[PDB]
Amino acid sequence: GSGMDEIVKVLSQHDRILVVGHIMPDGDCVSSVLSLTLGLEKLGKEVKAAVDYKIPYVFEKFPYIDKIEENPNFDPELLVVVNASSPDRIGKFQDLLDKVPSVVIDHHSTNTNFGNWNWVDPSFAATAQMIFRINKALGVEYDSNLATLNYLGIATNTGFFRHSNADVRVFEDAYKLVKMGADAHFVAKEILENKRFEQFKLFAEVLERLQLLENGKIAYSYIDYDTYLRHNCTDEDSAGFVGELRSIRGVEVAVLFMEFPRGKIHVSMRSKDWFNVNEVAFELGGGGHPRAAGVTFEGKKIEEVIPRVINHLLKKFKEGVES
Ligand SMILES: [Cl-]
Ligand SMILES: [Cl-]
Repeated sequence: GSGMDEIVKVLSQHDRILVVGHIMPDGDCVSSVLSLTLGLEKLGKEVKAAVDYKIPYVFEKFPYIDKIEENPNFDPELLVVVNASSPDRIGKFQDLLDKVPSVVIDHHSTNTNFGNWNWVDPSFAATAQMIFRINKALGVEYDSNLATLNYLGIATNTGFFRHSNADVRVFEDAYKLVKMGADAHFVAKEILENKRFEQFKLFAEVLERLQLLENGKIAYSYIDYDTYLRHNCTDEDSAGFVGELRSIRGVEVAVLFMEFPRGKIHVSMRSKDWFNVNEVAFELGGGGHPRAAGVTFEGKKIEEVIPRVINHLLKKFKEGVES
């Protein structure tokens, strides 16, 4: 599809821009939305930012977080959708795709290329890294606030420099941003040192349901909808739980099944050394990365999804072991 140079040209040609992120926004969504919005505003453009979803509490102290609106009153010339793989992921703003020329910028290999112009590069760990390069190509100069906001998505999507994607390019980008004043400690404190007591109790439920398979190489658990309700939690509160299960010594693949809301089952998969969970996810209707992937089902009992997913995982695991 289009490369960065074409996207930079299109952005340079329009001065009234609506930047839209996806529902259930994460660090890379917030980082990409705000870094692009503020970068474009430094070029003098009139820019609003929007997400059709509540912003998670861990973002509440971030500079300019209030710039992300739920109901922008705005007549944009250009819609720029960041970090969203498909039109359904941007909620009510998908209606604008029929009316406003659109740019898509994303790192997800599952992106449906739904914009008029699309720059999709799955070699980046974070869409925020693509925004960083676009801002530089446009001539934007960062201050510490913009550096912090752009650092956020690189940090969150690499697990704060822990996952397999924490490579030279990630460390180069992070060093550049920290040199420009990015507050790495602030970002870690707000994202990671903000636990609710209810989250400890919710993870205790996960451990109570934990099952090991294949001589300890596979671990899985689940959170049904009533269990979220019992602890005054949503699927916001189980973020990172599946990584805790992968962190068990000897576990190669961890899987967590999450029902929220009723009958919506999200399956999060993580692997350690060799098992390609993106292949298992894709075969089930989802996708992702070799070490972290997922799939989402609508209209199914958690009791039906769990054994079907575990069955396919076990068959793929046995096939993988046989060299
Ligand atoms: Cl990775
Ligand atoms: Cl995780």
